This record gives sequence, structure tokens and C-alpha cells, in this order.
Amino acid sequence: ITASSSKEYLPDLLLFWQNYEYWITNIGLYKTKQRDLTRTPANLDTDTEECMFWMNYLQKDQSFQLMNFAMENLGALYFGSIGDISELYLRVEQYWDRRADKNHSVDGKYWDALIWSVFTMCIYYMPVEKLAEIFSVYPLHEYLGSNKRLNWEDGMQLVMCQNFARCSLFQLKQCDFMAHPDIRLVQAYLILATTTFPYDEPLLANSLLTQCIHTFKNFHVDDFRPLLNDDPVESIAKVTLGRIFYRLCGCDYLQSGPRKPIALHREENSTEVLYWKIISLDRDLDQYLNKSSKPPLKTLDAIRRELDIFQYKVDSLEEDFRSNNSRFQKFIALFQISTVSWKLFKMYLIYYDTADSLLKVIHYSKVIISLIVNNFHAKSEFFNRHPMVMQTITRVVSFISFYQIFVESAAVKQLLVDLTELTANLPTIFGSKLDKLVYLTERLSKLKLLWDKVQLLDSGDSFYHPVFKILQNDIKIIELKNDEMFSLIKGLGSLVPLNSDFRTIVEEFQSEYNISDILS
Amino acid sequence: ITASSSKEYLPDLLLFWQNYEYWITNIGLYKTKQRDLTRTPANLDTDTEECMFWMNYLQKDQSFQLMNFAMENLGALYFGSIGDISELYLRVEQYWDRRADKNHSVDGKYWDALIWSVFTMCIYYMPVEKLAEIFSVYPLHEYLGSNKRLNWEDGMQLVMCQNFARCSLFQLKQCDFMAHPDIRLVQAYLILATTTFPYDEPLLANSLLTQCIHTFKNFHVDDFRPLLNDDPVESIAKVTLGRIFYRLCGCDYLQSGPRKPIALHREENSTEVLYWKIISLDRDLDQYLNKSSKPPLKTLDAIRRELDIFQYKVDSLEEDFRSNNSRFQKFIALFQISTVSWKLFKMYLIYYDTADSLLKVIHYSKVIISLIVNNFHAKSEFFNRHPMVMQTITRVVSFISFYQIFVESAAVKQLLVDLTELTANLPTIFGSKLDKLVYLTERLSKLKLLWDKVQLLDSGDSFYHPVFKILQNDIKIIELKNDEMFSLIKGLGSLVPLNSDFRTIVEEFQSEYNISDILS
Ligand SMILES: C[As](C)(=O)[O-]
Ligand SMILES: C[As](C)(=O)[O-]
Repeated sequence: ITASSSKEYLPDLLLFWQNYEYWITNIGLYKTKQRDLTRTPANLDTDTEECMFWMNYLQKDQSFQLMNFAMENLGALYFGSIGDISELYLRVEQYWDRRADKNHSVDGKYWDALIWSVFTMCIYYMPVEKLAEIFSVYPLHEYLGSNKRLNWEDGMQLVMCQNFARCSLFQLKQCDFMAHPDIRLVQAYLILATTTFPYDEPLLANSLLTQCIHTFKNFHVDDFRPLLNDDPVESIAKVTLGRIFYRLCGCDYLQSGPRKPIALHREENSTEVLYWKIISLDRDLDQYLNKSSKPPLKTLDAIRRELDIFQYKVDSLEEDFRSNNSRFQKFIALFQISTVSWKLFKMYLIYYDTADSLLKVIHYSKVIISLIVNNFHAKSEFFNRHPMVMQTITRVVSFISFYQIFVESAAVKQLLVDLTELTANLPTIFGSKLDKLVYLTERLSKLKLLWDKVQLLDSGDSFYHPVFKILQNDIKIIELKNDEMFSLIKGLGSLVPLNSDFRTIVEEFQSEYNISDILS
Repeated sequence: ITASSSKEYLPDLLLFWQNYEYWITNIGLYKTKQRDLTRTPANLDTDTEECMFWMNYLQKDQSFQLMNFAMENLGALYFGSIGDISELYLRVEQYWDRRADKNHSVDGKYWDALIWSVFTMCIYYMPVEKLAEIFSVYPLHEYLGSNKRLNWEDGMQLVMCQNFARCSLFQLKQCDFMAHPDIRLVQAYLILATTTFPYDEPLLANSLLTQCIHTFKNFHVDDFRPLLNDDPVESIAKVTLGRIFYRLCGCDYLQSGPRKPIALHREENSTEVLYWKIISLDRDLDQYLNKSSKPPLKTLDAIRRELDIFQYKVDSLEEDFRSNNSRFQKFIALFQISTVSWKLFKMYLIYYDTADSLLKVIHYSKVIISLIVNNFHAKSEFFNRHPMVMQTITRVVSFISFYQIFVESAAVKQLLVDLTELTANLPTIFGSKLDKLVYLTERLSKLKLLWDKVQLLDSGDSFYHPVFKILQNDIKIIELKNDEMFSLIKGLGSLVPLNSDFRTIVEEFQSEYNISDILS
């Protein structure tokens, strides 16, 4: 092993990105939640106490203002799940007609759970200004015991959203949903999944998704196309179930990981078709992240051809600037397609170093930045709260940071500054996940520093560097935090398992920048 | 269509048994529970109130008497799930050490849920005399408001069992089990599944099973064999998980039906191996029940060869009459193997009219009767409470009743009287399911009467008879009660769907003997 100025390490280093992105930026950052059950409080009360307060807090006038907000801005998010929101107003009325009742039917409780999941979505997306005009923060501190000086914009809106989600589940529990499979469970879940709920509670969300898969399959409808011999009411139920199935598929893919072992496997719902096709393209690409095989060039070209077809349909979508439902829909479709585009070219770059790959990568990252920044012109700012922008930004700023470490490029260097800057401006509704991403970004930059300030080595057979070991350790540490063997051993009984300057740099860096800090 | 004395209808009539047995005696009788959600009370309280009483009712001295009973009689039922019961005593101690605590950890609550599922099993199997010596019925009526004149043997033991099951689930809910996957959920379920719980609550049980499948898979252990590089504690956890997996598979098969769409797919645990092999043989056979294809003769012979191998191992099991754990184990293995034997020959008879088939069918039904009657010599009477005897008796008495209708045989005629008699003597712990089976039996007998008192017709192309139509209608009615399209339509909104003397006999019989009466 001697000194080296070689570079035949880069190819395998870019191959290694795929895995890093999967374990660190995806699994570790969003789906890894440490669970020490011996120090976790049980819900003796089963949230009865908590939801007594939140449900009394919400007043009738306010609940209809949440519906109006949904009815006017969020159609692109809820249509696939609940369809037209008009009959849901009747459900809010009935919720209030029965709010005083001492006896409720499971049926009624399912509708309540559903509208409450909608209220949750509403709280999650509503601009803090509109939220302030409707609700008073003080009754919250009054009950929570939090600082009365903290306002809605200080993390209180996120707290109200998280509790509205909890009460939506509380009402499902009052339905004894496990003994009464109903399509409303899937619909409620679908609506909660438009928020960061699946990120706040990955295991709970994965269990709930499994229940939705069970609920769906429980209908035994494998063909959603209306049949001549069908009662129109039955044809409508199947077209609706079909849209739900596809939104479900969307969640199934987004919640993929070791903690989610069970897999699902015209006009406005022509958009529903477009939304699924774009996500399936995203899946077709990211399936290679944790795989060791390389996608064949001809496979990427095939995906590219479909991408151009969908980019055309996405661009043919007329967006009515007067209608905010239309605008959000355009933004969502445009962002999804750019994300898939960014990924396609990242893979062309990484696997085949294809001509123009980097240029394309730079361009779709800017398109992505541009789309987010375009909403900073308020009345659309809340569009940026969509979980997809957090996911997309995470992949982009992380890969660029990593690419910046090994490859010299002023264009990429400037892109990183813009990316780093935009990240800091993302909606605070993304909570601690946003701080963790900022942290992950600084750590990667600090990792570039180290790469510069230390000489690469070569045993003539393999290369060596502290940065390599550290990156390799990151994946190992997060893989280990996802091994359930430990919780298995702890659940079965009281048995407990027993079993160079280069090493000083690795440990030094890690105790200063613990990768475990991106976890939950 | 003219009169007929033909008999070339029997072959297809026996083929038709397979389906009848699947839909009527299996799906309809044990896995069909009508659910009108608009008239079903929600659990606003989430069982808090109910389990406050039951958990205070059970006293420490009594809880250890349940463990002793389990430790002394039920090892064959719980070993595969919880292994050796010795460390579970420590858990009962801890349950009492913390019974007064106002704060509990999720970990502690999981152990509580587990021992309570065990208490449930205990109540389900304990001889009413031993139960009476331990508990006082009066505090129950006092709280339930039921007739104070009703004693333990009057359906009160079954009520205490059903509520112990409810509180076992109540404590799992306090664990927020969906957010904390733990092997104890599977183990608790496994223990509850040794009782009739899965029959009382088919949908809830199927949802819980789905959660166990998710919990299991969540460990990502596909190989249970200990490895050289393994920590002994880790090797032990895998051997244990392996036994759990197989017991699970057992439940997965037993709970098969349209309401369970998600599928799992040395010494004392050498018995565990034997238990699974015999059940998989049972599955290999009954998979043809609702299939239209016929099992190839060579396939039945293959199953027969394995059956003789296992019948030898089952017979090589030494049973210590001094040890009741040993005796129950012998009974269980002997009963399972006879059940599989009975089914093998029923299929030889039905599909190929094989030589001696009927004789063999008659003999294994007597072996089966004999095994149950053999326990009426008390101190083993409670062995008959095993869900398997209810299932097996159901298949036997039903097929014999049906066979008695079309084929003349004094031997079978006497067997039906003995079967009909034994049914009436089965443990009352089987509740309303027992009355429904007795009812189904009378209906089939009344159906023989009708067959005798009415002439068969022949259109020269097909045969006709009221009995045929009625039997065909039974399957159709139960298939319809298992179509979830109705509940789908009701969950999505307010839309509601619109869409001869021979016919007088069919309707006459049905309004007098409604097949729907075997449902729950
Ligand atoms: C227009 As293209 C995404 O095939 O370069
Ligand atoms: C001894 As045999 C069950 O093959 O007849």
C-alpha cells in the first residue's frame, strides 16, 4: 500500500452511492424509529383523555372552515381516496348532530374517523395565517403546559396536526376496526398519508397499511372495470375502489423497507392514472438502489421513452391560475415527473457515464428548485409542505453533496450552495426531519473537507481512505439499527446476548458527527 | 323430463359434496359473522370499563392456580407458542408487583397481555368442578346483571373465558401494539387460538392473524437452523421463532377463507414437527374442497404413504398415564391423524370409489368417536374441548348425514345414530356452535325424508329434485353472505343498489329450515 493519485475507484464509488442513498437518506432518515419498550409508556388511557380535549377544542364553525379549505385547495390530494368531497359535508353535519349522543354506532364512528383524518390533512396544509385567523393557540398551552409564548408558527401547528391524527385513529379504535373491516379505514389512512404522519410513526403507519391491504383484499375485487351486467351503484363502487387501490399502491411503495414486509404487489381519474404511472416509473428506477445488479442501458432508455410521453401529458394539463385545486395538481404532477427525470439521469451518470448525464442531472435539480421557489409567491407556499418535496430534496442535496466530495465541478459546486440554501427555507411543518436533513448535509460537506485534508492510499489491489470507511460504517450502523433480532431476543425472555492514524481519524470524525443523529 | 330410477347422478353428487362441506360446514358455520354496522355499538370506552372489573375479579391466589393447571395439563397446546412455562411464573409475580402502579411500560404490558392470554386458555380448558372450587360465580351476575341462579356449568364459564380474551387484547391495545411490533403479540394470539376465540370472532381473529404475519415477517428470519457463527442466545431465539412460525402456519390454514386474504404461505419440538406434518397433510387434502379439479389417484396414494409413516411415529409416542400433559399430547396427535385418515378415505370414496373406501371411512369415524368417548372417563374429559374435535365431528356427522340421504347402508345408518348421539354429548363450552351443528344435522336428516317422499325426475339430459335445488341454494346463500360488495357500497356513501309444485316444495322446506340459521 503506497500513495496514489489514481481515479479508477470512482466507478465503484458511484455504484456505492445507490446503497448509501437507500440506507441513509431513505431508511435511516424516515423509517428508523428506535424503540426501547422498557422505557416507553403504555397507553393505559388509550388516548381517551387526550382526544377528549382535542375533540372539544374543535368547534363546528371551525370544522366547516377546514372543509372549505380542503374543498378549495386539496382536491389533487384527496380525490383518489374519497372522491368528490361534497357528500362529506353531510357527514360533518351528522358528526355534530351526534356529538352529544351517549351512544354511537360503528357506522357513524367510521364517518367521524374519516372526516377527522380530513381535518388532520387540512391542519397540515393550511397556511399559518389562515390557521391563526381560525384558531386560538392559548387553549392548547393551557392544556399541554407548553410555553404560552409559543405561537402557531413555532411548531404548534405541527403539534395540533399530530394530535388530530391521533384522534382520527382513536375514533377508528372506537369502531373496533379489526372486527369490522370497512373501506373507510383505508380512506382515512389515505388521507392521513398525505401528511408526514407516515414519517412521524413509521411502524404504526406500516401496521395500518398492512390492515388496509387486508381490508382491500377482503373485498375480492380484482377487476375495477364496470360490467354490462352490473348495477350502476356496483359499477361506481368498483371504479372508486380502483382509485383507492392505486393510491394505496402509491403508499405501499413509499413505505417500502425492512419494516414493511407485507406488500400490496376518463377525466379527473385520468389524472389518477397519470399519478400512478409516474410513481411506478419512480419505483422502476429506485428498485436498483439496494440491488447489486445494474439496470441495463436499454431498460433506462425504455423508461426514458415513457417519461417523455408522460412529460407531454403532464405539460398538456391546463392549469387554471384562478383555481387553486388546478394549480396544486399541476405542481404535484410537474414535481413528480422532474423527480423521476432527475433520478433517471443520475442513474445514466452513475451506471454508464452517459453523454450529457451530468448536464441533465444539473438541469432537473434546478427545475426542482425552481418549482419550489415558484411557490414562495404565497397562496401556493403551502404546496411545498407536500411530503414529496422533502423526499425529493433529500435525495438531491444528498447525492450532490456526495458527488461534490469526489468530482470537481464549479457548476455542481454552485448547485450545492443553492440546494443547501433552499433546504433551509423549506416549510417548518417538516419538523425535526428538516433539522436532520440539514445536519446530514453539513456532515457530508465536512466529509469533503476530510477528503481534501488527507491523502488517498492504494494497496495496488484496493484503495483506502478514512472517508471510505466512515461512509461504509454509516450503512452498517443503520443496517444494525434495523435488525429486529434484538427486539426478538428481548421479547422472548430475560436472556441477553454476549457477543494506525487511519483508525483515529475515522473514530474522531464519527464521535463528532454521529450518523445515528439522523435517526428517530 | 320423465320419471327415473337411474343412479348415474351419484358421482356428480359426491363431487358436489366437496363444495358443500367447504361452504356450509366450514365457512358458514365458523367463519361467517353478519355485521350491520348501523346497529352495532361502538366501543367508546374501548373496553376500559369491562376489563376494570375482570382484572380486579381475578385474585393472585387464583392466577397461580390457573398457571399450575396449565403447567400440569396443557403443555401440548402452549409449548409451540411460549415454550417452557417456567419463566412465565416470574411474569405473573411481576404482574402483581406492578398491579398497583399508576405507570406501566409497554414491555411490562406485553408480558401482562401474554399471561392473560394464558389465563384465558386455562379458563377454556379447566373442568367445571376445578373451576368451581376456585372462583365464585356471584360477583359476575352482580356486575353483568345476569340471572343469579345461573352457575358455571350454565354457560358462565364460557362467558368468563370470552371476557378474559377481551382483556388480553385490551392490554395489547394499551401497548399500542401496532406501533411496537413484538413477538409477544404472536405468542398471545397463539395461546388465544387454542380456544374457540377464532370462531367467536372470525374477522377480529383474521385481522390479528394478519398482524402476527406482519410481526413475524418483520424479523426477517427465513432460516431457523442455528449457525456456527451464532451467539447461543441468538440460536435459541431462532429455534423458538421457528416453532412459533409453524404453529402460526397451523392457524393460517385453519382460518382460511374469503375473510382471510393475506396468507403466511430434537425432542418436544420433534412433536412440534409431527403436529405440523399432520396438519399439512390435512391441508394437502382439503385444498380440493372448493376446487373443481380432482386429486390424482397417485396423489392420494402419496399422501397415504406419508400418513402411514406418521401413524407409526404417532403410535410410537409413549404416553405416561400418570402425566396428563403426556396423555393430552397423545390424544391430540391420535385425533389429528385419524381426522386426516377419515378425510383421505372420504376422498378415495368420492373421487374414485376405491375398493374398501367406505369400510375405511366407517372405521376412522369410529376411531374418532372412540377417542372422544374414551375421555368421558373424567380427568381427561376436558380434552374434548379442543377446537379440533368440534371441527372434525362437524365434517364427519355432516358427510355421513348427506351420504345417508342417497346411499342405502345399515352400517352407515347406525354410524349416523352414534354420531348424532355423540354430538349431543360434546362439551357445552362449544356454545351456540354446538346447537348450530345439531341443527344442521337435523336439517340434513329432514332432507333425507324429503328425498324419500318425492320422486326423482330426468329430462334425459339432467336429473331434478327439490333436495338438489335446496342443497344448491344453501351454498349460494352462504356465498352471498360472504360477498363484501354490500359493505363496500355502504361504506362509500349513501347510494343503495336496486337490482310448479317443485318450487313450492323448495320454498316450503327453506322457510321451515333456513340454512341462514347456522350463521353468526
Ligand atoms: C427529452 As429527454 C427526458 O428523453 O432527454
Ligand atoms: C394402513 As392404510 C391408512 O395405507 O390403509
